[PDB]
Amino acid sequence: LPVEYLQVPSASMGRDIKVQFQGGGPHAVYLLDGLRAQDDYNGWDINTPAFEEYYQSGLSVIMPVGGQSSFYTDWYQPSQSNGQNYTYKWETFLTREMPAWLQANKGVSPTGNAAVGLSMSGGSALILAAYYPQQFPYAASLSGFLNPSEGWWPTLIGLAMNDSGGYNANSMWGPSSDPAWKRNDPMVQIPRLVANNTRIWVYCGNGTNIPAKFLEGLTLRTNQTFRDTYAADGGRNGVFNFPPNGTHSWPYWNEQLVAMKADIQHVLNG
Repeated sequence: LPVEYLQVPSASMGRDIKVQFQGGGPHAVYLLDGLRAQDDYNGWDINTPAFEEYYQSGLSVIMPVGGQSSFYTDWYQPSQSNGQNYTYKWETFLTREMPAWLQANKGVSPTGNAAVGLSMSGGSALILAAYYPQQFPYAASLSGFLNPSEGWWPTLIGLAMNDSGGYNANSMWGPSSDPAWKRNDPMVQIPRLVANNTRIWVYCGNGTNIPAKFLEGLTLRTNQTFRDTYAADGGRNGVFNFPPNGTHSWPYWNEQLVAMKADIQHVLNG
């Protein structure tokens, strides 16, 4: 399997970002990592046969490495508490720096790709497509935070980020009253997804500091109001997968990635 590991400089973050890569076509599936993203390998490669599954799919596969608790967004400032000595700029990296590098050196097109995220990055994928539709006519969110700015979600996200390497949500998007929370809220940005005619794939499995069943109910509720709002707002290009058997884990996230392969091939290469 022709898998490569790349070192892609990021001017905005002042360091090189490692990227796992598999070629196979000009358009690419960007596979974004979960909350506890490591600096050696992307979770998709640690936990799943993703590369092998998309081998000879006509699609390249990109797996950026690093960015624990980053939400693949551009932060306001370095995380204040855990000694981060630079500012996260992952939206800048994914939409400008990395595509530029991959085009010049490998001929991967900066346009007409898929963004696929899970847990932390599920919402990120949708937000990337909302604001960069030419880069991402396709986005998948597998167990993502679909309404990060509302209700319990700013508190829970902040707690999760602290539990994942001590990162501070306030350094990311500000107090929950800051415009940045709504800017990066996929439900709030549904009208953009509808206007861009983004092909979206949303998965919400069963299963899983607060009782499991309270969390489930918040999650179910949020995922249904996203779904309802998408349809109400004129959305006609979504797939919504809520299987009872489905779980919030790599084996079912891989199940969804394999399930969506034909969908992506047809939208990107059809």
